[PDB]
Formats: sequence, structure tokens, C-alpha cells
Amino acid sequence: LGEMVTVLSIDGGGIRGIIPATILEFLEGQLQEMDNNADARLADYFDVIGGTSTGGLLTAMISTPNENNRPFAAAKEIVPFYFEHGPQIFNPSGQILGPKYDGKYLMQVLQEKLGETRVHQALTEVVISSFDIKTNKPVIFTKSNLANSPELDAKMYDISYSTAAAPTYFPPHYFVTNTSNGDEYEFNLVDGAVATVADPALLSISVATRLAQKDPAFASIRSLNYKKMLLLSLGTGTTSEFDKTYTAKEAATWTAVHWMLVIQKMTDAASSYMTDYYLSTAFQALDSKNNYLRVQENALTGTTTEMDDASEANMELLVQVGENLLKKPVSEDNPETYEEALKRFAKLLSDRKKLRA
Repeated sequence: LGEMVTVLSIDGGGIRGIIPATILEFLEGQLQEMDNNADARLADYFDVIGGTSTGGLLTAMISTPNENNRPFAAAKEIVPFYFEHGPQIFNPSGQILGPKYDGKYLMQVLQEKLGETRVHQALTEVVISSFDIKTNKPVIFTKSNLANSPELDAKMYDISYSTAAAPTYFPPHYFVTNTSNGDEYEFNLVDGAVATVADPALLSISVATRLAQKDPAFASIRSLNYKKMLLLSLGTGTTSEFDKTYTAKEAATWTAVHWMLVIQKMTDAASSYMTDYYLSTAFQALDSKNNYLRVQENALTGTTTEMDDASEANMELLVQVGENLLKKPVSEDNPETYEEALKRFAKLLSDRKKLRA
């Protein structure tokens, strides 16, 4: 157990980020309870924390240090963050041209809460995704790879805005860092979901796997031994109910405007199904299916399907979705609930930390 590598991964999903935040409030509460430490934080137990879009916002807030070199936010402060700032982040600009939101409020709250902190200060390994529309490549922010590429030591608010800058919802982000020679290095970034990692769990374990080649703390997973890997992957939900989906017949005459409204919800649901399929395949092949815990809601209904609905009523329904998800089974023909599997996961995180002491 002591040699095991621990990875947390949080999906994108706009305001639906309330669902994994509710799950993480439960998990961090279990850790605090079990280790008799009210200051226990997720970053004290996880070697790697990965997130895309609002999952990346969450990652930045629970891994960025405050003045006492402790995580900026407790997991129970995330849902209040969405209730307080969600309505102003998703306040329509009403501008004729451009995205639905001007992103000014989102930039300001991230600047306020993250200050001048840089990714090299992260209290654990972070994996925050984006897509660069200038270089036409994914740009993944981590602490590792800063040795070879120091221009990647961006500010946490630049990284956090960029990972969530969804095309047609927010404007793309432009910012600059400096290279080893002192030359300027520019970023032209959009949401990590465009990099196909709306679910970044496989990217997170790949970053951990590369680190195993150079960091002794990660040596146990060196040659793909995912038996020594604990992975918690959190979804923001999908839907398969006919009332929210489409037929090929109706879609025959859709123009680019209608397709742009649905293409990202489709690619994000696909990223959830495909990433989970790759990971389940890998963990099952090593008879280590229970090392991978995927907490996902598969029947979102009503207003909860919209990632930018920050109305008080919808946010309250998302808390209920997260609280109900805890009581749901981990799979069909397995009555183990998510709450029970998360208590089991907390116990492993706690025992591993005590083992490394």
C-alpha cells in the first residue's frame, strides 16, 4: 500500500461541477474524521490532481497554496464558490457578436482567489488541460515538464481561465510567460474539452506514468503496474433520456448554428464513455478493477443538463444530484454504493499517508 500512486481526476461540465464538488466534500470530510485532523486536505493524500474546465478550476483551488503553504480551498468551500460566483460567471453579456459570456467576471474571481501564484507552487502534481488555437496543439499544465520547459510556469488564474474557456461560451485567452533565454512565450487557449480531455483521468495517469520514469516516489507504477495505482475519477454527469437527445431524421436539416450548440455536449459525453472504457480495460487486465473508482451520474434530467444554468433552483438540483449519487450503486448487479466505495477509498488514502510517515 505504501508504494501505491494516488491520482484524483475531475471532469469538466460548467456549473455541473457542483456534482464532483459535493462528492469531494464527502471524501475530504471522511479523511478529516478518520485522521482526527479538521485541517486534512485532498492535496495531502493525492500525488496527482487532474481537471479540465470547472474540474481544472477546482484542481487549482485545492492544490494552490495560501500564505501558510496549505491548500487555498477546503473541499466544503467549493459548492459555496459555485452558489456565490456561478450566477455572475454565467451572466449573459447580451453582445450581438462573440460568446455567450464575456469572461470578465470569471477572470476577476480567479485573479482574486488565486493571486500571483504559479503552477510551480502547486502542493501536489496538477494536470490542467487546454488547447492552443495558434500552435494547434493541446497545452497541458503540470509541475513536471517545467524542468525541460520553464515557459510553462504560467499563473494559476491564466491556466484556470484557459481550461474553462469553452468556445461560444467564453472568449479564448491570451497571455505570455518567459523562456530560459528571457524571450516571450505566448498562449492562445481554449477549454481542455477541445483537447478531447473533458474527462482527463487517462491523461492524469499518463502524467503519473511518465513521472515514474524520473521520480522515485512514483517508481511502483514504472512498467504500467496499475495494481499499485489508486484512481478516483469524478464525472459531472451525462444523459441518455430521449427527451434530451436527437434523431438522425430531425438533424438532417440542421445548420452550423444548431450543430455548434450540441457538438461539445456530445464530444464531452463521448470523452466520459471512451476514457472510462480505456481505464476499465487496463485495470481489468491487471485484475485491479477496484483500484479505479469512477463516480458518474448517468441520468441527468430537466435543467441540470445545461452546463451554464447558474439559477439558484438549478444549483440546488445539482447539490441533490451529488447527494443522491452518493447513495447510488457503483454498477448494476453490485449494491456497493458510491458513499461506501468512497469510505473504502478514504481509508486507503489515510493508510497510505500513515505508511509514508
